[PDB]
Amino acid sequence: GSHQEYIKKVADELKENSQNINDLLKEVEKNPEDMEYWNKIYRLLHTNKEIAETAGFSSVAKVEHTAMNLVDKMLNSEIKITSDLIDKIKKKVDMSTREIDKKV
Repeated sequence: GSHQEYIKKVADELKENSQNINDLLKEVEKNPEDMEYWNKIYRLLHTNKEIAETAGFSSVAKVEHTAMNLVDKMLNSEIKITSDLIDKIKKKVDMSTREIDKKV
């Protein structure tokens, strides 16, 4: 039925969690080695990736998958959480909302 309307409602819900991630990135620059922030961001990237994939958004889910992979390795303690790690994620989270405001 109403594709543009469906996607527009889905869109706002995704941008809500993406903005939560942005806040948590500002928190995690103070506490990089802390897993609590990354644990939240990972689940927000996961939820929104599943919904965006099901709804068929521009590239939201693809850009959140690579963001997730960075957060994934940091949770696994594969790296020490670099400012370079956080730096990549910011541009992914930025781009995810750009792919949202495009499919609407």
